[PDB]
Amino acid sequence: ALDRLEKDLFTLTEVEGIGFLTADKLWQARGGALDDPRRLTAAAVYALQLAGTQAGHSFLPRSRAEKGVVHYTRVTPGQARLAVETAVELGRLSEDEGRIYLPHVLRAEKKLASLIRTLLATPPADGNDDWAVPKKARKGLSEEQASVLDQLAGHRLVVLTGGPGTGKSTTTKAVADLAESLGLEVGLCAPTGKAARRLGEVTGRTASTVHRLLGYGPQGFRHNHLEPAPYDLLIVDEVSMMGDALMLSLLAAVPPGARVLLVGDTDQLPPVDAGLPLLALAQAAPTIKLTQVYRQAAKNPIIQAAHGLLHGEAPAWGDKRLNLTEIEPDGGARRVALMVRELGGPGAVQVLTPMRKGPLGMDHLNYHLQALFNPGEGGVRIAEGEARPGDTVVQTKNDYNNEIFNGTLGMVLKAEGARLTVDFDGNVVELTGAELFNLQLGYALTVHRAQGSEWGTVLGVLHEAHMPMLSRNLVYTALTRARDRFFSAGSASAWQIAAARQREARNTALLERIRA
DNA sequence: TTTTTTT
Ligand SMILES: Nc1ncnc2c1ncn2[C@@H]1O[C@H](COP(=O)(O)OP(=O)(O)NP(=O)(O)O)[C@@H](O)[C@H]1O
Ligand SMILES: [Mg+2]
Repeated sequence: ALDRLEKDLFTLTEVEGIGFLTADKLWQARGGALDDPRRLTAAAVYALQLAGTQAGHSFLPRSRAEKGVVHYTRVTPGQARLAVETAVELGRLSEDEGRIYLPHVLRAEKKLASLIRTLLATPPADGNDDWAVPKKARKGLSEEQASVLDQLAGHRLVVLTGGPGTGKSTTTKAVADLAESLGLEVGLCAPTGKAARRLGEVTGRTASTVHRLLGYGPQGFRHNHLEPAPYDLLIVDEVSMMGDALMLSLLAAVPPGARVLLVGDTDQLPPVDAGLPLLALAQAAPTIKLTQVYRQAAKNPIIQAAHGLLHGEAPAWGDKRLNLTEIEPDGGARRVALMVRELGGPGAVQVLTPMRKGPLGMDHLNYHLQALFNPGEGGVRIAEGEARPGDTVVQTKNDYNNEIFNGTLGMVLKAEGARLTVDFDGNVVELTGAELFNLQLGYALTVHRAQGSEWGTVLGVLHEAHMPMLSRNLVYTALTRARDRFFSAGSASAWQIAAARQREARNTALLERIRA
């Protein structure tokens, strides 16, 4: 092994665990020439990895890559070309101002388009297909919503989009009911734990994260082409939070002839990983677009403000249903908590924040919310802070023993010593030790895990202290979680900033590959 | 600099 490492130390730049950054300091602290070609070629790989990590790009034009090397390194804009070029021919980077990718990402994008291709050209079957829509099946649905039921007939891949609150996820209960009546096995999942949880609620069925559906293991996902996921119909919600990699993994596990229904809105939150497949799919596959808003009552300021965010314009606060109260990070959380009390308490208003840490982060908001509505008796320590009877808790990690999965809300029944017994939707259970780090207080929530949920009145904390997270989709997503009233706490300028900042488009050739 | 998933 280290024969490889003595020849080139920057062999870890793309190795498990450690990355370029670490191997770089371990290279400078032990001699190492910042201009050394072995460091440059590695620096180029790091540039692309970072391109996907920070901006979600699947590739970078040769130029932007050389430029990215200069910013994440520091050599001469001429040496960079040699860095990229060396990495290219060394096979550390692939090309196709060619488009350069991390080798596996090009393969990934090519196999993904391929999978989508066959999904779009093959008929659903087991040549076995009795999909038929009984009238009772479109009961309660709108014309547009019902059309999805018809579309799944004769098509293996169907996309269901529409802005927030148009009843996409709701349409899903009907689709699943139909499927079951036809004797088909239905699998339900979403990218985040809480979203999967809500998909389950509105569907009346068991749903999980895309990771648990595929059976995540040490060797990777259990389900794939050799052992497809056991479902005839696959329903995936909140698909805009799915990156290329996960999408590839899910599609590759779809039983041949089986159906896949993707539902989501690209105007909401983009994936944390690279890519944004839903954008391509919503244009290549048969899609039905819902347009009637049901979440908020017709002509509620919220709806108009949401339309404003899509055009870089902040909300016109003032209304009893759309207001903002200025606050600073200093003594901010305390204020937010008092605003909550003034609104009926934690149970009458959901608090949302863009980040977990910081004076206005989820962790500190929780503390003040806990201190204000459930003051007292030093209970059992958990993820952050402690839990005391009466506290609302959120499962954040999967617990197979008791079968409490990421995204489940619970109520602390009692905290005795180091034994925290909680009630997770009827499933009363006792937690001790390690399993205590599987949950956090649930008074405050991040916007990312809020996607897919709705509440009557929402209180979103948005302020300059959230700078890195001030994007248009983020606030559009936060604002639209509200059914009746949306109050904001922070600064009006934060919203102006957020509305004007649309994260840059993600370099992707998925659509091109599907069509070409 | 930050968001998620993870037997
Ligand atoms: N056809 C309908 N008629 C009346 N109410 C409906 C209808 N469809 C959905 N709703 C209600 O609208 C709200 C649900 O919207 P939902 O199905 O979550 O839309 P969505 O597009 O999934 N929103 P989102 O996930 O944020 O993009 C609930 O009050 C549903 O009961
Ligand atoms: Mg939904």
